[PDB]
Amino acid sequence: VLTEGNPRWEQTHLTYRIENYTPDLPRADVDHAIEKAFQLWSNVTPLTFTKVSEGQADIMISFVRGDHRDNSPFDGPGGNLAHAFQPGPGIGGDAHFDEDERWTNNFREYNLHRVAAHELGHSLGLSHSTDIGALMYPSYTFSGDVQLAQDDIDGIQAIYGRSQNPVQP
Ligand SMILES: [Ca+2]
Ligand SMILES: [Zn+2]
Ligand SMILES: [Zn+2]
Repeated sequence: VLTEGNPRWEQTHLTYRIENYTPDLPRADVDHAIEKAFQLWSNVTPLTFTKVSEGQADIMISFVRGDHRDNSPFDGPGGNLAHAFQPGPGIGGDAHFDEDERWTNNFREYNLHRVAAHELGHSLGLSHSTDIGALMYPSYTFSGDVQLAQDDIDGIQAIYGRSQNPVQP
């Protein structure tokens, strides 16, 4: 047990990179969905996320289909719609999205941002909850706009703290 409890990120700032954009949606709209999710978490936490166009990033995001050299192949549109590894070296922190399902940004079948935000919850060590107003709810539900819940804000803030930032005149 090198780290006490679950391995938490020692740095207060993290970086991320998109390995590739699926032809499911234009990259311009995918960056907005992913960029908006990180901003929401950083908005209520002193944590910061910066996109990198080169070099290895703390969080790697990519899209894969069927079996992709992993011990958890997707079983058709059934099973989980995506998954991620625990925050750690090697494949740890990586997050894959099932490109077999059709991703959308409206009342369609599913919202890509809702699933992306859920993956971040697991990456930050956040667990599911019985609060229907929480995005990490086990059952998928259309809530329209995606916003964090007080239960989730207090949870991530308790681990790190409040986003205090005394600005000078
Ligand atoms: Ca699936
Ligand atoms: Zn995968
Ligand atoms: Zn989950």
